[PDB]
Amino acid sequence: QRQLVESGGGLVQPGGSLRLSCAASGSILYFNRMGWYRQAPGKQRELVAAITSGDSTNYADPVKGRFTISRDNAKNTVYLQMNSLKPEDTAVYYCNAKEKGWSFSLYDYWGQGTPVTVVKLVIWINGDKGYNGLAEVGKKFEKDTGIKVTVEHPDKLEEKFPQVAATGDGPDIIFWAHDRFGGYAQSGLLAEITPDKAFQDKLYPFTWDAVRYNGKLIAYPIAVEALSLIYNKDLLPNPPKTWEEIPALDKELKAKGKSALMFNLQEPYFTWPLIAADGNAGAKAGLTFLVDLIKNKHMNADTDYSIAEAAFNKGETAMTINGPWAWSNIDTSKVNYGVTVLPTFKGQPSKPFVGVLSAGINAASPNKELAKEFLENYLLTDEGLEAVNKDKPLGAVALKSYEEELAKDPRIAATMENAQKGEIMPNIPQMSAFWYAVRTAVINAASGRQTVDEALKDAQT
Ligand SMILES: OC[C@H]1O[C@H](O[C@H]2[C@H](O)[C@@H](O)[C@@H](O)O[C@@H]2CO)[C@H](O)[C@@H](O)[C@@H]1O
Repeated sequence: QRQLVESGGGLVQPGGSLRLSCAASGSILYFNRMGWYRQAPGKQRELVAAITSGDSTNYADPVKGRFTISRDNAKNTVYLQMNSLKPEDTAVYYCNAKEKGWSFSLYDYWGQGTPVTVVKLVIWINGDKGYNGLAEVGKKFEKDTGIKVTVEHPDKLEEKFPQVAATGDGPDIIFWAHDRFGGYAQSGLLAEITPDKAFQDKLYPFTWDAVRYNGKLIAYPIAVEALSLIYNKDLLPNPPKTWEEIPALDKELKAKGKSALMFNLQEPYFTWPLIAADGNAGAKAGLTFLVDLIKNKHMNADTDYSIAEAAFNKGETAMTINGPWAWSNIDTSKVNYGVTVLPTFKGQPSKPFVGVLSAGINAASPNKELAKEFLENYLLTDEGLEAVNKDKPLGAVALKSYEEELAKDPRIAATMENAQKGEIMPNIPQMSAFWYAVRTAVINAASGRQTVDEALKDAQT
């Protein structure tokens, strides 16, 4: 009898290629039509290509321009050269042949089927982090498996993820501080994390608590993040221990064509430590001081991450407020820098919010088990976290094995100092609305629109 046998089905990276081949146990000359049909999980049969005895070739609009149906009557084989592959292609590919009998009737013949998988691992992490290093981990993953690991860093990913991941595909794995994850968990945008005891035991038990919402693990903890006072040792050997002595220092420095302190005033995460130093009466005190700095022309009105960073690295400002991630760019520059305790306000310390960098798996992802493999066996390893850390520092890693190395770093000590003086952010769904309320409040008071008393009024509502 006549039997069709398909081959060439495997795993590939989008943009890659695959040659399917279907050999018959009889001459193709006898066939009228030969063609390729595909079936994806839970869907109807979809013709992709066909070739008639008359040498005419037809294709479906999705594959048109990308796929070519070929035939070799010597080898008694029909081919499907699939170029520039996409995730929509992923399906079981079947070979079909039609034969007119001697009489009026015809015969349809089918094959076993050949599986084609187009898989890409996509990761969303912020641009201020070590995406290049995260890619080096992803490159080792592809060597040991065959899956592509692209690393993306889009603007406003914290508020682009819940919109795109809900409707569209978005990323497989999302990287952000633990505070944003409760809102994703409530909305149903994250898969429940199920790590075995042995993996679980590799990380500090306090770190796991930050990535827990209603008794379910919603992410993998990576590292603890806290803002510190970054200062130029040459321009300022004995930096301010108090916030209230910065105006004096600024007067001194402005005479020599230099600023005292430049940091991101737009993002409320950077201004919150000063606001929360005393506490309400504490928020009113802390903000009024911040307002007086802009009013006394000590700080610029629209001071953002880029002009603050650049100014410090250039050697224009004596101080800056930033996280572990910012250190590598300073090292690149020729600035003898120091990382230390944040200045105190009204005697009491400035309480910076503490973030736990965490990796979560998107609920609407087909690569949930592949991402778990990447996160556990490749990223959350000594070797894996090292790679990320040499690009842009992670801070105080969640890995137990890294304690000695963390403790040997003076900047980590300063980070941990500030983290103890601060507090970990609750993961709750209301954090988004809270942060927005503070973001507006600080900008309005900074520019000169709303009063300090009226800012806390609108923010408490
Ligand atoms: O600015 C408010 C913003 O702050 C925090 O985001 C930090 C993030 O945690 C850090 O890793 C760093 O990259 O900067 C961000 C602020 O610029 C909160 O995690 C976030 O929810 C909040 O929107």
